Amino acid sequence: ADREHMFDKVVTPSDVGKLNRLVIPKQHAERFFPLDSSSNEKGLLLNFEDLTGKSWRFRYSYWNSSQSYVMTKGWSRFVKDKKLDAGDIVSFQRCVGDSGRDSRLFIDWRRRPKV
Repeated sequence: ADREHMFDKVVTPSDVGKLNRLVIPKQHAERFFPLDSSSNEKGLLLNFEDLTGKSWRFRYSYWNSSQSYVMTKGWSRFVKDKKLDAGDIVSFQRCVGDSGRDSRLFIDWRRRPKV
């Protein structure tokens, strides 16, 4: 594995519910991605590869409505496939040395508590 850990997050109840969106904490949104409240509202399309090699297509945007940076599109399908719940972890990595729009990005998760 040649990947740099970017950040993890404890999944909240709203991250797995019918709002079908993941909130990205501000300290990570405002480190690894280029958007802010002035950016075009469509945001950016990002691909995240999981450990099996499947690529998940997410949209990353800033929702002025809730003053939050969020992932949508494939996020809800990822929650449904992995059966995520509040208290689980979601984590993001990138190939070492990658940066910017073309970064090769990865997603992983942990269902908790550990058995």
